Amino acid sequence: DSRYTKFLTQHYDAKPKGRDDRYCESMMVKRKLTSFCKDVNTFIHDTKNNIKAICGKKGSPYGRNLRISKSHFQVTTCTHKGRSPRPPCRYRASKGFRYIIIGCENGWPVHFDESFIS
Amino acid sequence: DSRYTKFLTQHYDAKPKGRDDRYCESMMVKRKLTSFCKDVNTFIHDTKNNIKAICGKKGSPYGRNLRISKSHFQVTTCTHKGRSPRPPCRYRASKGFRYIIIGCENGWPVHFDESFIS
Ligand SMILES: [Zn+2]
Ligand SMILES: [Zn+2]
Repeated sequence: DSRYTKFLTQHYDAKPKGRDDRYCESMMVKRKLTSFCKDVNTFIHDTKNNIKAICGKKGSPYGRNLRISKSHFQVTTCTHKGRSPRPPCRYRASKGFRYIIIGCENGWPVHFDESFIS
Repeated sequence: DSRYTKFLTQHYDAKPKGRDDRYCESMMVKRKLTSFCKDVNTFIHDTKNNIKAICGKKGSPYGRNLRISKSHFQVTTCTHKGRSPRPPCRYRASKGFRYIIIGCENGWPVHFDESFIS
């Protein structure tokens, strides 16, 4: 599954190396998100099985093509902190344990909604 | 100023047409931010003079190359709400009146920091 694999590349990191700003700066490069300095990207620290389950009965519909998780997930959200959109890109990390919203297609996670949840 | 003009294209809208989801969807296209569905982008509803002043004495240093405004600004933050990164792109709007963080170069606004402020 192409879109599922792309989602994993962008958002899945089961054993994160530190969850700090350096982690974000390294991972944004390693996962190919710095062609321009992408402003927001969240890495999820949990199993692929648990993330995928959000697209089934362990998620709730959250408007068209979105599902919100019924369970909290450990996450690290990387946000751009520089003045230039050209790499190298500087990031701040924000750790969280919260419900997450994902875009689903035919039972598979294909996107991560990066908007604010409170 | 090329980078200043780019900033204005991306972030300046003095008389916004409605500040709702449709506003976001229209403006993200009009301001050329939907080649892929950019996940977050804020439009500022104030004068160019007031925004620029953030890069001077009406801002405070907020870490390298960033300044936080001393005054609140009316803003509409557009966030992607779809499962696909390919246009057409669907958005939600979030209106705010808050301090804003911008990236400055030689006294000119050149970037908008899209991270969470509380
Ligand atoms: Zn940026
Ligand atoms: Zn998106």
